[PDB]
Amino acid sequence: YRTRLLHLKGKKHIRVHEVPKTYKSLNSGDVFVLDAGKTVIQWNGAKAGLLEKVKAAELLQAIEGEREGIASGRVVAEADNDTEFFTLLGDKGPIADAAAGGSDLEADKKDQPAVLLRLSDASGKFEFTEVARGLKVKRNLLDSNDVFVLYTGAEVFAWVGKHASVGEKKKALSFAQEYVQKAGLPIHTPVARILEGGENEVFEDFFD
Ligand SMILES: [Ca+2]
Ligand SMILES: [Ca+2]
Ligand SMILES: [Ca+2]
Ligand SMILES: [Cl-]
Repeated sequence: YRTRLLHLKGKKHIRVHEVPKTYKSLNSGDVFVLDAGKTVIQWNGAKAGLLEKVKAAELLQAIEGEREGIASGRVVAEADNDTEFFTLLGDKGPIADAAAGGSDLEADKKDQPAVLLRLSDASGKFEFTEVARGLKVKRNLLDSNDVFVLYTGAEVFAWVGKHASVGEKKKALSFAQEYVQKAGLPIHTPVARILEGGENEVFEDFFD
């Protein structure tokens, strides 16, 4: 499994990015989730905000629920200097302070990486179209008649509506993989194909 470091940040809402897997990505003002497959560790900065902790905790619960006991989750404080955390991280050193991470208020306003797209072959050809971005990605945009691709800031989901066409159902995953390339995201950005009606905890977690 490819271990990934996730960075959660904000004041009124929380956005998540994949950041380079090193202690240099950390900062004491935010919350990070180290996803090592069977081990998942939430790291709370000494100056982490309540909401950042809450949404990281929700991500852990969703990852746990979706991996069905294969993965265990654990929270550590920055002051704990958790040794398993830094071992899985692969390095250790001084942690940048909160100010070095930038303002949470600016992040709310400037950094909204979510993207929602629709894949539809209703016209007779495949059309792959951006529908909304940032905070305007709302669950009500999903339509059982088509396929939808959601980039959360940390993962790409290909959501297959129950009434998607035969072509939409077959090509859903490949359009979502192609999005990672054309959008210039990290090559190993996780991509998952999911069905309408599934638990889809991590996908559902994005909207609350
Ligand atoms: Ca913060
Ligand atoms: Ca359709
Ligand atoms: Ca949530
Ligand atoms: Cl601030």
